[PDB]
Amino acid sequence: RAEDYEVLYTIGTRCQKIRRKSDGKILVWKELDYGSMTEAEKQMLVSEVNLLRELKHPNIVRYYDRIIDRTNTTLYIVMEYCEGGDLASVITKGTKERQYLDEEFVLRVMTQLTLALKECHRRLKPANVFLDGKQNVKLGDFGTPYYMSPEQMNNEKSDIWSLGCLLYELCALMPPFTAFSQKELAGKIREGKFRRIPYRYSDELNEIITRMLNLKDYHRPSVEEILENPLILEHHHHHH
Ligand SMILES: CN(C)CCCNS(=O)(=O)c1cccc(Nc2nc(OCC3CCCCC3)c3[nH]cnc3n2)c1
Repeated sequence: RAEDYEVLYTIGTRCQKIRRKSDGKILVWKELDYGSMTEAEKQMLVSEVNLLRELKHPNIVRYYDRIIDRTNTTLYIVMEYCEGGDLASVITKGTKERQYLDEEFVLRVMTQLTLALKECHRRLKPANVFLDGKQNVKLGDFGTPYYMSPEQMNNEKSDIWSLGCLLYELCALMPPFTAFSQKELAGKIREGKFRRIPYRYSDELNEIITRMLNLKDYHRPSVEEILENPLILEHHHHHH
């Protein structure tokens, strides 16, 4: 079945951009080497991939297929290609070009990732968030821990904290809590103090990101409360 696809190139490490021969459809696959995975593990692997095969949602990276080649003892997980790359590169680009992201773009990310989470909760970091060709935002996969919530370090509201951190970093081009060591990082996170996002961003956007970064999980907004915010409009949602 791997022969049904042509590898175009390796995106990163392997994650490869591929083309399906039957119709030219562009995809990616992740090549997993199960050559050392014991018989006991391979069950934990199969169930994991089958639950990854559960989420059909426009803001979640879509799973298409799984391929085994016992030749190289290699499993290929085939999924949607996201042409716009990851948010980390967008943050990098902004930093290097000394240019803050548009509030409209930040609102799109907030809206569509909240909907992804809403779906995940029913059934998080910049390198795991992808853009497609039409501004749409996609959650994938669904060493200093910049986004670790205070309760996790001492819960659906923990995801809200993490979304708060990501949106903050999209606005400020830096995370809300920074430190040279983990113990210092933990100190800062527990104190819950951070600079306002840049002043080009509205008080309203600052307020919701700040609410997501409340020290108390029960004071952070739910996904439903986030989506009720008057900032969030139809054009911020996914569009085919
Ligand atoms: C931190 N950043 C600098 C990352 C490195 C820089 N490349 S990049 O910015 O992601 C980039 C550029 C152009 C297209 C795409 N499209 C894409 N990439 C995936 O995974 C990449 C993989 C992530 C983990 C480690 C290895 C790489 C996809 N997975 C499912 N659909 C995918 N679509 C990505």
